[PDB]
Amino acid sequence: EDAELLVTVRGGRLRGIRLKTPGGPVSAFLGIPFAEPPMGPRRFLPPEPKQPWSGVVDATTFQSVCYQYVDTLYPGFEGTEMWNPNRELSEDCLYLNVWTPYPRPTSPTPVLVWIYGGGFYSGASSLDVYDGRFLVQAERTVLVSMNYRVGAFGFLALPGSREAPGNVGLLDQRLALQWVQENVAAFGGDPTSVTLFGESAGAASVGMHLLSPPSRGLFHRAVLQSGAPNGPWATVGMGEARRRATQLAHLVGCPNDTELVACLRTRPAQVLVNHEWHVLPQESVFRFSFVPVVDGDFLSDTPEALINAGDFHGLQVLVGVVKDEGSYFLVYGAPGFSKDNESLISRAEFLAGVRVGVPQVSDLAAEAVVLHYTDWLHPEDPARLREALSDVVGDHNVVCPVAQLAGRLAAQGARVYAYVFEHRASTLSWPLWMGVPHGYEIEFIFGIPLDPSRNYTAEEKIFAQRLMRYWANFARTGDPNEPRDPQWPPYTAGAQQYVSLDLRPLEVRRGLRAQACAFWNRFLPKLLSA
Amino acid sequence: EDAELLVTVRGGRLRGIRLKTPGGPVSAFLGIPFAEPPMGPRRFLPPEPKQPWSGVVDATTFQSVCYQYVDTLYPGFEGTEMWNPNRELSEDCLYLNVWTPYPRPTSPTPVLVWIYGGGFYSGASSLDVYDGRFLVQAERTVLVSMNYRVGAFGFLALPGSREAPGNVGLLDQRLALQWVQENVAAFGGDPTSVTLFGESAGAASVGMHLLSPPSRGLFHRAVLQSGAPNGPWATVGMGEARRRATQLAHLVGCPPTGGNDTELVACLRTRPAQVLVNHEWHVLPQESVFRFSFVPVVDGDFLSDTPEALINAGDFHGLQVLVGVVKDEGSYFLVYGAPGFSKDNESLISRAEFLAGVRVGVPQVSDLAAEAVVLHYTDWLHPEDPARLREALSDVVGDHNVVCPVAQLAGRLAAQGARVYAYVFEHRASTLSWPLWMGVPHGYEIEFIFGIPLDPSRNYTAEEKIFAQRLMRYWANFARTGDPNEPAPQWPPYTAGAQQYVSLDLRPLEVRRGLRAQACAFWNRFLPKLLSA
Ligand SMILES: *[C@@H]1O[C@H](CO[C@@H]2O[C@@H](C)[C@@H](O)[C@@H](O)[C@@H]2O)[C@@H](O[C@@H]2O[C@H](CO)[C@@H](O)[C@H](O)[C@H]2NC(C)=O)[C@H](O)[C@H]1NC(C)=O
Ligand SMILES: *[C@@H]1O[C@H](CO[C@@H]2O[C@@H](C)[C@@H](O)[C@@H](O)[C@@H]2O)[C@@H](O[C@@H]2O[C@H](CO)[C@@H](O)[C@H](O)[C@H]2NC(C)=O)[C@H](O)[C@H]1NC(C)=O
Ligand SMILES: NC(=O)c1cc[n+](COC[n+]2ccccc2/C=N/O)cc1
Ligand SMILES: NC(=O)c1cc[n+](COC[n+]2ccccc2/C=N/O)cc1
Ligand SMILES: *[C@@H]1O[C@H](CO)[C@@H](O)[C@H](O)[C@H]1NC(C)=O
Repeated sequence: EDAELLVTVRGGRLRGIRLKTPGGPVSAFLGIPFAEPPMGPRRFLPPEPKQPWSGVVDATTFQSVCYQYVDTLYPGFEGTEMWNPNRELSEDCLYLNVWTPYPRPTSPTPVLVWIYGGGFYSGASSLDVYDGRFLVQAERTVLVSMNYRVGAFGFLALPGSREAPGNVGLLDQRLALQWVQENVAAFGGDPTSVTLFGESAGAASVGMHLLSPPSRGLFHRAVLQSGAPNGPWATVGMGEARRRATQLAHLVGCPNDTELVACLRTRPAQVLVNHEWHVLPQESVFRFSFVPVVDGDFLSDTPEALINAGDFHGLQVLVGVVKDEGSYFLVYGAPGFSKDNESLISRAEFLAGVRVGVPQVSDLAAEAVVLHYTDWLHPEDPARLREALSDVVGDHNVVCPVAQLAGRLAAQGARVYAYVFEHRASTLSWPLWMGVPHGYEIEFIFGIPLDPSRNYTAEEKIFAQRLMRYWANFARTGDPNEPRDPQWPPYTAGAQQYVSLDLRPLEVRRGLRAQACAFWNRFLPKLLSA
Repeated sequence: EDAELLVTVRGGRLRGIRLKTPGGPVSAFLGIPFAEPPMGPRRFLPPEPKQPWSGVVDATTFQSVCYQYVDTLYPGFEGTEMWNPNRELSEDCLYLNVWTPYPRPTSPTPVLVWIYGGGFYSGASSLDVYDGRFLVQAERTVLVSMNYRVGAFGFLALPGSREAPGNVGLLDQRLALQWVQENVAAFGGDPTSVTLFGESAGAASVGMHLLSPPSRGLFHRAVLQSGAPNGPWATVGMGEARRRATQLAHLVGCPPTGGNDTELVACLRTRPAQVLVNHEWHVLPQESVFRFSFVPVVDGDFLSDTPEALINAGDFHGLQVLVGVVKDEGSYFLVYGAPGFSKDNESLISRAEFLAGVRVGVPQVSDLAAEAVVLHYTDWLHPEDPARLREALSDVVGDHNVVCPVAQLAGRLAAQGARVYAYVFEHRASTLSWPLWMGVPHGYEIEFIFGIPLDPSRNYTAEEKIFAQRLMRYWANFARTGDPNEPAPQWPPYTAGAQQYVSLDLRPLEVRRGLRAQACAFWNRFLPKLLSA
């Protein structure tokens, strides 16, 4: 019997499992209950701490995936299936995972806590691409990841009501962070060195924990990959949250908030999922029905206002983007786009694309977008149009919100490091024109190329190892840099320096699309106001 | 008496003078009356045709400059003085000039007619830089230029009134064009081949003759240099014209505001010209560079709609047009009020001074619109670099007032029938007295067009004499054929799509694309949607 796989946490005893890597074994504890199952009368409610159990919880395999839409755009395509549930769906899904060196550390080891993305409507901690074994073995941290409720189960809100208060998916994450504070030491982890990292809606979630005081005591550093709490998709106002909740009820045959939530609670989970997308105000890409709501509780103001007001002295943050943030999203409803052709679009398609990738803004606003992003010497060239619509979607949704966050944090006391991830994986199954798409730096950060059963090059493995070193350096010290040999300088509102991450050594550059982001961050708000 | 210097025109007999040029003799008839002096009761009225006369009028020197403000910014400085009146000021100023080859052409010769600029508040056909003797000698065209009233005398308008209808300085120009039709043949010119060219407000004036049906019949081709009738400074609406006219009258004691129009104008007419001039700049809405008190008014008469609308709505088949700009249209205007600018230093302005300049150079737009200008013209990787800020403010002023209005005119005309040729003038004259940072400023292509470097009293290089002869050749080629190309690299037409134009400098023609295309999309496409909403 292996005593390295036996662990007692406050609620009871756990039996973990030993995992293999090309670098030696790792201890893993998968499927640890951290909340009471949020089912029946507990749907839409805040998570309750998991009650103590007797006997041994079997933590040798991943647990169920929180109920969510399953992507059917390209059935069986690698590039989409890698994000789909790889366990059975269930509302009984609040479990977290711990990987730790083997044998377990006997001195406090810094903790990395992963929060998955998926637009707040999808995702799981069990995806192959989130496999913690390579990071833990290589950089000897403790790694934790949790499932949190998504879609209406996590974010349906009738503001004011006790029955559906909103943001419970965010509370799921906070409970898991509390859990870590109370129990990570039993695994060799150091609760005083906890670094949050997340991608897309996971990065948005990380920033929201930054801006919400009751979370802020639960971690010490923060990594934001390709997402930001101020992104225009990441939050919704109270009024609009009430309208969307109300339309879901009508769509599934339900009628006073108490009566409304009660009837919603009688419906099978799959029925809510089936209808969730039909509550969005217009046709779009990059917009999601149930998201964090600004209501004074979890978020006392908008993430924007909160970022501007904050004193961020003492904070170290790592943030960045992939080279082509917008391309992936275009195949989900921009006229003329497909992964299976060159997507060489017409000016009229571009024009229609813009109202899809920049939803719910005025005509005048859309015109301003077309002005900035048209090359008026080549207004109708298909290739340039495809690239320009990709820039529109990427800039609006990811790059410029991340740029705004980095500038305001650095200017208000934080130490910020910025990257652009520019390496196209040799194994990438999306077409060439998509470039380096959204989400394809994750497999490198988690060191998936080290898996021999996969087909990365020798150079991609050396690359993964570099990235894993930067990230773990940052978690340990607040500074990704390796000792002087080329150095990764802090990002500042003035010099705006960041580094390129690819097979070549670090290259220092200026401006996260500064010209484009002045448009979105400086001009466009003035316009919508006045 | 010498036969070549005697001509009979419909009004009576004229006597002229023989001019010496480097390349040989020219006949000039300077200071020909074409209107009754718009004096006393005739102030603010349309010009009356000059009554016939007996005996011989001596047309042997330039007549007086129309009453106008005289620039005092840099007194004695060449760069400003070259534009100031070089004859006495008078309201008696409605004379024109004809230069012709010596001896007088045997067969009908193409006519170039010149319309000076000066913001509609200044200018004169007698300026040295408009000396027609070199063009006529080199290219054997007939050259005509006229004086027309400026400032309040030309453009004060109380719309609807009989006593001050407005646009009379444009009517002065039309009368001169009518004069050319009826008389140019007596000088050996061809009234069926008449090409208007003007610079700045003269180019705006040329464009307005295009868009006013009674003018349009008096010429066949058009050349617009650094100016366009759709420029934001070039016209005013009826209500604002009246407001300005009314404020002017008030500021000089008329009446002892508004009231009967006839009484107000009669009181205006009793004021000395110099008094009107002294007060004319106090009627502008805000302080600005590039805005002028009395300019053409859109009132349904001379102009039946705004120049924009008329341009958009027009059929221009059978028309050839040559248009262009200088390399640095805006720089000249900045030393007249933009904070931090002077000809006598580097004008390395601050960010605060740049922002403040955007309001002066783009006057009377909302804060939202100003914000949008700052967005487009700031380099956000270098938001505070003084040199860059200087250059950008020059671009702002240049693009808004000259380049994008011309670009818009060029594109619509191409699209709607006309053959268009476009240039950018890029040579900085060896004699230029303005500082190096101003580059190639507004108006400094003119002296090459008129072949002034051939003047032996001036100290131009030999290459500049060659270059000036090239330019003269293009303009006259265009006037003869509607095509500036030698009937050497070719000058292609301008089109809304390929947007091709040539650079004019000491090097041979180079073909390039887009007249500040990115910048002008902002001014010509987006910004007007902002003003609606
Ligand atoms: C590139 O593909 C898009 C997407 O169309 C889909 O994928 C193709 C590979 C093919 O299998 C189509 O049948 C699919 O519908 C094309 O845009 C579509 O054009 C068809 C024309 O009948 C239209 O009915 C669809 O609505 C369009 N889809 C979208 C999303 O706009 C596009 O035409 C292709 N480019 C080409 C052919 O040059
Ligand atoms: C560059 O010059 C401007 C213009 O000022 C005049 O021209 C100078 C060459 C010199 O002769 C000055 O003495 C003149 O007054 C300067 O802007 C002026 O600055 C003064 C204060 O020092 C102020 O009172 C004026 O209003 C300013 N005028 C404008 C149009 O802004 C400018 O500061 C000079 N830049 C330098 C010297 O670096
Ligand atoms: N009917 C539904 O519940 C539903 C839910 C989610 N989506 C989103 O699927 C597309 N998508 C899938 C993966 C990543 C991004 C995107 C882009 N969305 O805009 C569609 C329908
Ligand atoms: N009548 C007036 O008071 C007056 C004052 C100022 N201005 C314009 O100021 C000079 N200026 C300003 C901008 C460009 C050129 C010039 C040169 N003028 O001759 C005109 C009239
Ligand atoms: C203005 O005064 C004149 C002069 O007596 C007179 O005809 C009338 O009162 C007014 N004229 C017009 C046209 O209104």
